[PDB]
Amino acid sequence: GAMDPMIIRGIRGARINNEIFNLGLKFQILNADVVATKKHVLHAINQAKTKKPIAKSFWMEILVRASGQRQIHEAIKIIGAKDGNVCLICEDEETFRKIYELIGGEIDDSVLEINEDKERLIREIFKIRGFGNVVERVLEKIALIELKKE
Repeated sequence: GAMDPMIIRGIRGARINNEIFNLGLKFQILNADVVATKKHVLHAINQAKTKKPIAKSFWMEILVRASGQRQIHEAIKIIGAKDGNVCLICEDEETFRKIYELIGGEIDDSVLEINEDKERLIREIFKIRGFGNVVERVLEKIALIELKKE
């Protein structure tokens, strides 16, 4: 399966500003309110590595995969970055530290571990018929077209 390849971290109180993008480093930030777990995000990265559909860039592709294969604009509206409870996607711990400086919040990995509140809203934006574990269910729906739950 996976061993958390990239660095996905959960931060709460992280005020998203335009300066985070001006460092031109390798990062993506999506909504931690709609996330199942790290397994959801790292999977979407892994989809961008194997299949290139129609997206602008690699990190801009990741955000579209996690929503059931979308486009940059749509996926930003649905599961894009917003201030407060937000999901950090990075390659290097130094780059994660860089972005952390500009956003400024508290690290709480529990926003990336799934609960009943995430469960009911997750079925709204992703629209999945499935009970049990939401982590497995979101991957099944988004990766069904992607030709592999990997």
